[PDB]
Amino acid sequence: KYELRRALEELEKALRELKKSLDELERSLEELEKNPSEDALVENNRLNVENNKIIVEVLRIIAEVLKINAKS
Amino acid sequence: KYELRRALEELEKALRELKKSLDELERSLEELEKNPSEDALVENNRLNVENNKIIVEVLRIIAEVLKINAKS
Amino acid sequence: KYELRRALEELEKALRELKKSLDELERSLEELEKNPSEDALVENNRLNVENNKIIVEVLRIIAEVLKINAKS
Repeated sequence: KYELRRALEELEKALRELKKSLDELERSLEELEKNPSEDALVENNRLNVENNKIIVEVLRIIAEVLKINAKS
Repeated sequence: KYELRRALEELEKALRELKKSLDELERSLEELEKNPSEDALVENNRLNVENNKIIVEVLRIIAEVLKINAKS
Repeated sequence: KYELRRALEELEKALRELKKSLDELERSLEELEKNPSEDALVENNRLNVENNKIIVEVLRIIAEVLKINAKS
């Protein structure tokens, strides 16, 4: 079952990165609301796109797990 | 199988919240495009971050379901 | 097992759309950082919301797969 175990471990790793990304995104939003500006908006958008990027990777891993389970 | 049932029910609940969040996000975007401004942009970013926040929660639940299925 | 196969095929299709959306989102971000403005920010937000929209659809499909596996 190592194929599945490895996939779930990679999922765990990606979710940890996703959480860190989300934390930074939320911090940026709080600062943006306090002191808004074009620069702060661009910064926040950057971090939002980065969060979406990791979400896409997490979804890829989940799809892989589902395919492993299906051939099983 | 209650562990799995409960997880899938929680998934359903989170997805409903996610849909409401997305609806509000889309409404905000439409208003932003009609009448853009720094304030409207900050508001839209707020709702986008909130949507990402719920997505992360949904992904957590999915990971839990996959772990339940794996020990099964 | 066609129910599951069809769901996984639909998942694959949605993930391909998600990747294209993400690529366009990243391109927009790069241009935004190079030449920022209110218009560019609105454009980037539009593409970010669109990416979230597809993510929600992908999560729906994943939930369906998990429900198929559960009744199985």
